[PDB]
Amino acid sequence: TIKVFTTVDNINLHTQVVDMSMTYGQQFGPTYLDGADVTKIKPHNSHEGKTFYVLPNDDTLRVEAFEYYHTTDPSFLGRYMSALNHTKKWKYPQVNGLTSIKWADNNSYLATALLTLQQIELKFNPPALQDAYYRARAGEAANFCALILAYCNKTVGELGDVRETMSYLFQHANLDSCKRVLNVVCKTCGQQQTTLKGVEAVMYMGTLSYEQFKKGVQIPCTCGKQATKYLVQQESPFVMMSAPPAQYELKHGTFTCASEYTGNYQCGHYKHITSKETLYCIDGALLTKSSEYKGPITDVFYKENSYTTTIK
Ligand SMILES: C=CC(=O)Nc1ccc(C)c(C(=O)N[C@H](C)c2cccc3ccccc23)c1
Ligand SMILES: [Cl-]
Ligand SMILES: [Cl-]
Ligand SMILES: [Cl-]
Ligand SMILES: [Zn+2]
Ligand SMILES: [Zn+2]
Ligand SMILES: [Zn+2]
Ligand SMILES: [Zn+2]
Repeated sequence: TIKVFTTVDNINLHTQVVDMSMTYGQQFGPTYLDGADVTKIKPHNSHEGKTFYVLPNDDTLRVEAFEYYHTTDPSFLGRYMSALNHTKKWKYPQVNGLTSIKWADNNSYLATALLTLQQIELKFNPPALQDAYYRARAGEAANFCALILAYCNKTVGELGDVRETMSYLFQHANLDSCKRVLNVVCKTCGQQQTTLKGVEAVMYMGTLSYEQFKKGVQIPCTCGKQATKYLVQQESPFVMMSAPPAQYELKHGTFTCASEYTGNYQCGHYKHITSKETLYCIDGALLTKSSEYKGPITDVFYKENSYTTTIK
């Protein structure tokens, strides 16, 4: 018998005395060591005193798991640990003062999301995500990346979309203050305002231009005609404008950052463009700069606080 610490959150630790003859599994159920599944493994001497994640198997641990992760999904832990087993081997170089990810395991979308998250104002509701976000920002992003995979229901190597990933993370964030008022104007039906809150207040799919959204865009009306959707009022610290990739000109100082996407649906490559004193293009570990940019953009992020249109 050695003694170990079991946990679900790596905050509340529980002392166990484990049989050196019995597997971890026989004694605790599914058991992980820094991401690596050790259910079917017996305890080695150098395991003495270390901390293992266990699957919750009593009320105390289920409550601590919900309080840390904001999920009761029993697969969540195993998916988090399977992802961490890879993300702990990725490299996280600082590029232009941001934690990036050196390319591995089709991670371009995760690196682009990670870089974006360091440039917009967001508070995560699950303490697991908030703690890992602070650690990632200071250069240790392995846990954060594994949690992004677990929360998005994605595995390492799976092809991912930055807009879809940001959408899932925003659903785990405090965006309640965020408010969007839209006006739709049709010839026949007339004018209808609607108010959106939370995630739907900060995301739009259909144009990259925040300015064009303010001037209005042409959308189908239930009557059958085209109509004009325009932005009446925005209350959020940022907005995310997305569209199917298309050649687009990015101007220094007119946006926060953007997702570049090159190639076919699903199996292309993301890079990240950020507006500093000049335009930086972050491609995992690679960095280029230029004063101008035109290329295939699918997401553009902008700063906001309070906007009210000058349209009656
Ligand atoms: C829901 C299923 C799904 O697999 N989604 C998903 C997963 C992973 C990726 C990389 C993408 C994706 O290719 N995203 C880019 C940005 C994209 C977005 C929209 C329209 C597009 C049209 C042409 C080309 C790219 C287009 C989508
Ligand atoms: Cl715990
Ligand atoms: Cl929740
Ligand atoms: Cl949540
Ligand atoms: Zn406990
Ligand atoms: Zn929650
Ligand atoms: Zn891997
Ligand atoms: Zn109508």
